[PDB]
Amino acid sequence: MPQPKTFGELKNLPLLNTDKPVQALMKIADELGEIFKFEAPGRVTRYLSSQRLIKEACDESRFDKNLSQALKFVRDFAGDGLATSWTHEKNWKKAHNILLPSFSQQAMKGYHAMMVDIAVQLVQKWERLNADEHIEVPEDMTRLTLDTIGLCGFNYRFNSFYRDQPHPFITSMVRALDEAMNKLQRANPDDPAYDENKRQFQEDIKVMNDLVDKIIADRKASGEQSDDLLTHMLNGKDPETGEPLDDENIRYQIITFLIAGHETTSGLLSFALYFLGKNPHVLQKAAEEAARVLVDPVPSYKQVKQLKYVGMVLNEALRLWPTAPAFSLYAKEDTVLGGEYPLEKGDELSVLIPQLHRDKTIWGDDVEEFRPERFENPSAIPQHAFKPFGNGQRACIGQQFALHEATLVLGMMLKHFDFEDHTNYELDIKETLTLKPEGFVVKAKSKKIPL
Amino acid sequence: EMPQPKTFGELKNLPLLNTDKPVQALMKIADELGEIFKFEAPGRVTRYLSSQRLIKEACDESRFDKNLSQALKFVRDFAGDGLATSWTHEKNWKKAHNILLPSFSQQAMKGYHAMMVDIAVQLVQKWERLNADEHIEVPEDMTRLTLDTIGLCGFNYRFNSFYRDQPHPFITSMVRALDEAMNKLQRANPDDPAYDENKRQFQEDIKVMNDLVDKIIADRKASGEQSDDLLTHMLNGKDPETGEPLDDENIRYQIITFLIAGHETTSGLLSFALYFLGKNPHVLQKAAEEAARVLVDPVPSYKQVKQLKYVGMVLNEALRLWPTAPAFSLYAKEDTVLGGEYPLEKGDELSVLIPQLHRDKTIWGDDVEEFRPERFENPSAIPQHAFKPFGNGQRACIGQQFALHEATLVLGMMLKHFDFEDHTNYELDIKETLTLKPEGFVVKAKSKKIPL
Ligand code: HEM
Ligand code: HEM
Repeated sequence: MPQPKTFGELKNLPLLNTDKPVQALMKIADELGEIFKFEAPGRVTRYLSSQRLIKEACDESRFDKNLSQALKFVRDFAGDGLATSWTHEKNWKKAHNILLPSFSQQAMKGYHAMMVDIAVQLVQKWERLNADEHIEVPEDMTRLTLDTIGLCGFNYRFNSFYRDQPHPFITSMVRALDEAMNKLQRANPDDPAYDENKRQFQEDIKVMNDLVDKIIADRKASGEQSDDLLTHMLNGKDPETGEPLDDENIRYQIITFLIAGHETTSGLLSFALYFLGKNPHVLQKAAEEAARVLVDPVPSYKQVKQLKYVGMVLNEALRLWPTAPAFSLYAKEDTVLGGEYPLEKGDELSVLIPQLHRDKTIWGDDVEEFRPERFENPSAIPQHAFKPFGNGQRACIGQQFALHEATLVLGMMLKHFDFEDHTNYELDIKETLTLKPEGFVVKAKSKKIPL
Repeated sequence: EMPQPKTFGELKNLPLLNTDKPVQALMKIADELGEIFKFEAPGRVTRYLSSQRLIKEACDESRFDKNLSQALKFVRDFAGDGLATSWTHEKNWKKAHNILLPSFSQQAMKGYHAMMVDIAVQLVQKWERLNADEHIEVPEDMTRLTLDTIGLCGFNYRFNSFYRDQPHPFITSMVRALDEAMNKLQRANPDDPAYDENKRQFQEDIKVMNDLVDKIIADRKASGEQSDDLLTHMLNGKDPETGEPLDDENIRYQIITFLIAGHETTSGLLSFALYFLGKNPHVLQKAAEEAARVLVDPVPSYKQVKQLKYVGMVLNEALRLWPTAPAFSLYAKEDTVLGGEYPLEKGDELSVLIPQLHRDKTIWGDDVEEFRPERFENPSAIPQHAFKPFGNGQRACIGQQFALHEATLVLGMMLKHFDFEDHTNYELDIKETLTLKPEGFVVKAKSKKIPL
């Protein structure tokens, strides 16, 4: 098995002590090919980049989801919510079976009006800018995604478009996430220099718990029904066990939806806008469809489904820069990968999604080009070639939500504005637990079509 | 011989006005001493008038003209020779007055109505989107509304106050400049080194205001675009005599002036009206009934606002009790005798104590402290010069029709869309700056769930 340079006891870990480790790992995959071992003190994984090997890794009879160290640190505040649970934990399957119907394509009809509410706020914000002003794209997309998941998730208004400083919940959550990510690159975590970090982390957990627990207790005392995930979780019983989720787990799911959904979806929107700005022919076609389809003052659910080319633009953005760029698996039993590489029970694999998505044997030689027409016939894409939403029963439960949100909002953005890159921005991909184009800014020129 | 409260050696009457609520203190002195009293401080002197009898003489423009109070003189450092801080004799006063009058008529409000609705909808949506425990800071939100409305109607510029915690830098500088000008009134040793930073900041703030407004004027002139705003009217309007428009510098001073003169007075009014409606359930029910009956469309039309008669009366009664620009100052143009009793010399100052005028029991009856909008039901029955919240004559508020159209629209919409409750049992605290407002007034709104 190929492997990058080791540095004594540190092994390969110094190669990930960099602001952009996924990008560095893509460069290693370029050098070493479809599979390479990566060792850190007390752990080992194997990074996979080819569809050939990844299709085996996605065999659920042979491999199951592993909790990466990142996910283990996020569990300190996401608990046994869906994303940070082992498949064999009772609350994983229970929450999965209760929630799956609230996340179907059908269920998006019920969330659509709340998604529209926030999308209109975003458009109105941009319509109201003066000639001298510009848009901070990822910052505004994140205000939108957070507010949308707040409203659809538990009928709560963070009111991000009314503030300079976010709602305290948002500040704590973002800072909690940031700390969990920082712990991955922290060699002496019990050194006194991290006492303040630990104190702040605990304060932030309490801020998130107190708000979400209060909203759950308020809802239960009032008896009111809403079109939100909270109502579904309070009323739902798991078909298998016959049991509903307990209040603590419900809190963890709410926190989980916010964490799992906000930056991934924000990143996607930002990357799509960036690529449209770089590809005028693609832009013209997307904007033509938006104008033809979105004939009403606000989009209907059905109209969003008819934005086919906008959908293709978003898939092509996820091809190039899948915003949750890696997931981790373990071997359920001893097995041989690719007819060549023996693995033992418990051995870890890591899927490098951006590298999968550039497999020339699948996509052709033009893998760096932005061409949404690649997705024109989706039944022609081989199985396990395109995995921005992970795999199998542990795939993104929020896939339909994300894509409905992104299509709606991108359609509306294209219908209402022309966008200019006033700065000749050079793409800078910031890595947190997700990917986004840092510092991406534009100016909008309104088409003056009312809402 | 003129009443005067007790004097204390060189300090004169100044030890009796040791307060940041001088208008309220002066009302108590008027209660004791009556319709007219002299008030001396070291190095100044004026005569406070409280009766309609005397104030009607003071409002004789052949005998008295507007005086620039010390407050107005400090405001002139950044409002320049705009309308509010000019002497009636300054060439730019008469020139600007004649150019701008048609842009402020009742008829002209038809052209501003859509922009006023735009900001009013943003206010209503902000309140609709609050979570249940949240509350409203009334004067703060009313000021966001009035500032943004004058920005949009004045020079088609969006301060976007409902998108922010910290205001647009222009607003921050303007508010801080106003605050400094007010602070100078109570400053002994103004050239002490401890005020160097104040002076530096004041100059920075003037530059911030001038640079933005000058830029917007130059942008407008380069683009050639016409708008429904005061800036378009000032660029095109010509003085009949000279054939000239206002120059670019004066246009800037008028823009700064509209913001200063209009924002807090109108915001105060709205805030006082809401406060009084909360204290008078009978009156509230009647106002809200009219709002529901009149405002039958998803947004108000201009004609509907004109039909909000009782809402208009509520606002006039709020201006009766707490006129938000509470004083104006006059000087004697020539030697003259006031009220057949009090000789005045050329240049002598009078100050109209408007809240005290508005409590003249010989005019309004004994119930002057009650909030009764029905007092205004037949406005032809109110004696001349009895009700002056917008000042007097040619130097009266040019923005009167604007203010009242704004306030009526917004109060109608507020009553249509929400019930309000005072979750704190707030005690009225009337802060005095250049204007009056109910400081700290907070409420919770319960939506009626009527869409926009
Ligand atoms: C473009 C947007 C998004 C992308 C790219 C994305 C990607 C992913 C990926 C790759 C996984 C699997 C992770 C693993 O195997 O360890 C996942 C899981 C998950 N995602 Fe997303 N996601 C997106 C949006 C959302 C949204 C909007 C929500 C919720 C509203 C959400 C909720 C979840 C949840 C709950 C899981 C865990 C599911 C389970 O294991 O049962 N995601 N997502
Ligand atoms: C309830 C709201 C308002 C009240 C109570 C009010 C009151 C007054 C008063 C009492 C004066 C005379 C000051 C003096 O004699 O020294 C005045 C002048 C003025 N007001 Fe207002 N005002 C209001 C709203 C506005 C608005 C909205 C604007 C502009 C859009 C405005 C612009 C002016 C101007 C330019 C003057 C100076 C007029 C001149 O001397 O030629 N006011 N106002």
